Amino acid sequence: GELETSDVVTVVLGQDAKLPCFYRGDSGEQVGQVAWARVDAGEGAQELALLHSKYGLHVSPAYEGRVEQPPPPRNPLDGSVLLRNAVQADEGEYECRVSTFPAGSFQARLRLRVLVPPLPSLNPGPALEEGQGLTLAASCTAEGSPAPSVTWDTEVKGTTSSRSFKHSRSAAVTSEFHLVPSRSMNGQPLTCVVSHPGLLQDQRITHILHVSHHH
Amino acid sequence: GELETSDVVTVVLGQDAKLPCFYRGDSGEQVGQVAWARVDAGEGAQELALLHSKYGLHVSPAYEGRVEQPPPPRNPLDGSVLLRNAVQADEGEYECRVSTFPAGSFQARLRLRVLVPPLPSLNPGPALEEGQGLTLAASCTAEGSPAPSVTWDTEVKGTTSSRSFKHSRSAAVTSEFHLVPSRSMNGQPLTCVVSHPGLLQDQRITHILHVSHHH
Repeated sequence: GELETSDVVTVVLGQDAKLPCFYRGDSGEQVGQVAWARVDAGEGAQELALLHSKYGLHVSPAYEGRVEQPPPPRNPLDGSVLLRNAVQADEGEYECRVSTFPAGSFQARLRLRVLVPPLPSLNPGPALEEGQGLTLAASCTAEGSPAPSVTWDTEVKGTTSSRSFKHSRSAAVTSEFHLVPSRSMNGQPLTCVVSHPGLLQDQRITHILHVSHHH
Repeated sequence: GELETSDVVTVVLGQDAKLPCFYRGDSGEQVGQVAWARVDAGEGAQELALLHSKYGLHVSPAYEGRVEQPPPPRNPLDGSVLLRNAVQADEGEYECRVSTFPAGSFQARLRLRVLVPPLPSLNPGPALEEGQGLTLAASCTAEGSPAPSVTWDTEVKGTTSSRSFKHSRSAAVTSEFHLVPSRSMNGQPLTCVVSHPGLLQDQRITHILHVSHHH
């Protein structure tokens, strides 16, 4: 008669997170009350909600109006809750404590993973003239968690370098195309293609290159 | 509508400890379930018992047959328990968590103090002869928690020194009487009088001094 729960739950930003906690008990045992706390290492523990065999769900003031029980019918032995509109601030571990009879109490943890897709930018390099050698065409910047994958799709010949800075809860990566300007390159599209887990369609933003004759 | 509890409970060894936890709620609020854990700093937390609005008291396997609810009638809002036969191993702090509606949950701590009275010994010094100068009459040793207070009650003239070693959970104190032997001191009682908080009658054990003539 043990305690079923997920190992790590994954949502994309803005989706509702369903936190699993179902005590798969046999014919002679009931649950008394299920408490959901947030394992906060050093930031105390942040109580989400507790739900009681009789008196229902009491959602905590912090998550007031954010937590609710899954639509019925629900097994009376199930203490799962839904965290509405998941946000980056919710990443981390969560304790599901349950008190059962005649078994005793149990607890299970789970880690919640919030994917945040990027909102990329492209920024053109200097005015490109048919004269000069290797220079900046454009650079393309995407921050998200996990770190997005930024590449270039184009016809023209060129070299890239990139950088990838880990920030507190995400990672910004930037890439940049380099090329020797050629008038043959004018009006030709250079497009930046970013990919992310939280993105079912890879994002693509396009720059139309310009080059002028040596003057 | 707050949560009444004692600040620190005190029992003498072998007595039953009553741990107070009574939610003095007003007309619109009930308790769902009350959990008693032991605040164990680094030794996890040792769950005592939890008692549920419907399903009763579930006492934890560690304290199996040691914990029970106070004789009825008991206010249904009261979660107090009795720890039967208090022992030194029980000294420390205890968390009383309660889950209330529509209030929310509360918790209160208390520190349990177990007084252990001493079982003193007296050990005679060397054979005391009318000849010698300052020497050992006897020494008297008492260990308890808190540290007992050992003194001497007698007719004869003498000096004492004592030592007092703190041990892990108690303190042993020893005292010793000193005197210049005199035949006038033979058959005369030297008695060691120890006092303790956990002792309503001060303990007294008596030694009958001997001294023999220079030979």
